Order: sequence, then structure tokens, then C-alpha cells
Amino acid sequence: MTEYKLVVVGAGGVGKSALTIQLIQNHFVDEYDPTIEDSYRKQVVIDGETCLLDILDTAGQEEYMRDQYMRTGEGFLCVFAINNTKSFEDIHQYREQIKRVKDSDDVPMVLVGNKCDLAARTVESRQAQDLARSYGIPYIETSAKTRQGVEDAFYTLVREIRQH
Ligand SMILES: Nc1nc2c(ncn2[C@@H]2O[C@H](COP(=O)(O)OP(=O)(O)NP(=O)(O)O)[C@@H](O)[C@H]2O)c(=O)[nH]1
Ligand SMILES: [Ca+2]
Ligand SMILES: [Ca+2]
Ligand SMILES: [Mg+2]
Ligand SMILES: [Mg+2]
Repeated sequence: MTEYKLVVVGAGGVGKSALTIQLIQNHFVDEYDPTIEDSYRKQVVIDGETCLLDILDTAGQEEYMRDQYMRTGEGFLCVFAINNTKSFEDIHQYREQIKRVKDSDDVPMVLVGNKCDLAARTVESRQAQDLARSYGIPYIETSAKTRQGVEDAFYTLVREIRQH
């Protein structure tokens, strides 16, 4: 019935779970409970096509078998937070991991700068645009808190999988 397997990766606390929960359940998770590995499914219409999204929400905390879960992914949301410079610097490492698990240099991906509602910005849009350009992928900013950009980020990833 047309299924897209999406995987959300990135450093601990950047908002991977909050983003996914906003997309699927339409509310903001205010508390921080570190994830091990969670799965969500939802039927949606994207550009006139009824499809099923299967979303894997992965651990960002080193302490919390991710590789095995990521293997099945068709597209990856690589998330950092715009007030967390280290999370941005670590994007390179997540992308390298994706390329290992997929054994390919051509994997559908979108770069996401989350927490754009916050004002303590240390990653400027232009820096992230440049990183995304070097990877040949789109950059999109989101806020799981306000819901701004959330649907756009996930639907953009579906549109990247369709170009593969
Ligand atoms: N202001 C604001 N807070 C956010 C946003 N997204 C997430 N948060 C907050 O940041 C904290 C961590 O969010 P969470 O979604 O659990 O992060 P995670 O990337 O899933 N963490 P982990 O890798 O450990 O599972 C929570 O307190 C959450 O409310 C956002 O867009 N804006
Ligand atoms: Ca809440
Ligand atoms: Ca491999
Ligand atoms: Mg989480
Ligand atoms: Mg600077």
C-alpha cells in the first residue's frame, strides 16, 4: 500500500522524540525521557498518495544495537539543535554511520535544525545550509514545541526517498 521507512537520528536531547510525537500525535512532549528504540506508524496522504509511514525513533545517548535497527531504513532525518553546537558538529558522524549500515554513499537524507523557537542560537542558518549543500540534501529548521516545520521536515524526507 506504499510504505516509507523513516529513521530519526542525532545526538541526545536534540528533540528526535518530540519531533516524531508532534508529527504522529499532535502534542509537545515537555519532559526529557531518553529513548532506547521506539517505533511509530501512521497512514497519511502525501502529494496525493495514500501511504504508510513507519518511523524509527533512535537513541542519541551513547549508553542507550542501533545499527541493526537502522539497517532497514529507506530515509534518514539527521537532527541537531540550533542551540547545541556539539550536536551540529556530530552530524558528520551520524551520516557516516548511516553510510556504513546501508553500504552506500547515496542514501536519502534531510538535515534538520530543531528547537528554532529558542533564542540562544549558536548554529546560524547559513552554516547548516553549507553542510547540507556539501551532502547534496535539503536543510530545514523545525520546532517540536510550536510545530513549525515539523510536517515539512518529514514530508521533505519522503520526497527525497522518491528521488532515489
Ligand atoms: N523549546 C524546545 N524544546 C524542545 C524542542 N524539541 C525538544 N525539546 C525539548 O528537549 C528535551 C529533549 O527532547 P527529546 O525529544 O526527548 O530528545 P531526544 O533527541 O529524543 N533524546 P534521546 O536521544 O535521549 O532520546 C525535552 O525536554 C523536550 O521538551 C523544541 O523544538 N523546542
Ligand atoms: Ca506536553
Ligand atoms: Ca556496512
Ligand atoms: Mg528520544
Ligand atoms: Mg558562530
